Amino acid sequence: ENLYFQHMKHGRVFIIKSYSEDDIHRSIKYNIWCSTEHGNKRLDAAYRSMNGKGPVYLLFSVNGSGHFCGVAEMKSAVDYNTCAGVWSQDKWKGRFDVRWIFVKDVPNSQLRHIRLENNENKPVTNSRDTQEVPLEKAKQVLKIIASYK
Ligand SMILES: CNc1ncnc2c1ncn2[C@@H]1O[C@H](CO)[C@@H](O)[C@H]1O
Repeated sequence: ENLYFQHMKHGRVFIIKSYSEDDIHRSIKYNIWCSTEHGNKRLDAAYRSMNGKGPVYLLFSVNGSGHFCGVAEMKSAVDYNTCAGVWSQDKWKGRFDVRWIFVKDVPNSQLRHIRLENNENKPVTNSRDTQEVPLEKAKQVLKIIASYK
């Protein structure tokens, strides 16, 4: 058995959706990310209120890909004023640090039975960018990702 996540009360987990595989590769390479304005604000608020007493995890998936592609931890607050045009499209304003934990493809079939009570009970696999995941469901997703071979 694996009881590691048991007793973790302090943790917040978000879905990250990307239209670009290039941005995923760049994120892995340089340990940085950027979301939408409203996505950034959501993530920044979670990171800042965590106050270092627990992790903010990010579950990454490319739109239309059929799989999640990995997990990173948010590792800084959002800097809203940074170099433009670093990503595939020039829509993004700002940057924050991340540390990647899993770089592995996990099919949606492996995760589609976990549903989110805060998103109308929809499969976690039908989430939008910066959808937050309740902690108990997040623990379930993490364990499946970690154990997928
Ligand atoms: C660098 N960051 C990013 N790169 C590519 N696509 C992103 C992104 N952040 C969000 N998205 C996607 O683009 C949409 C916003 O235009 C979001 O709902 C996501 O699906």
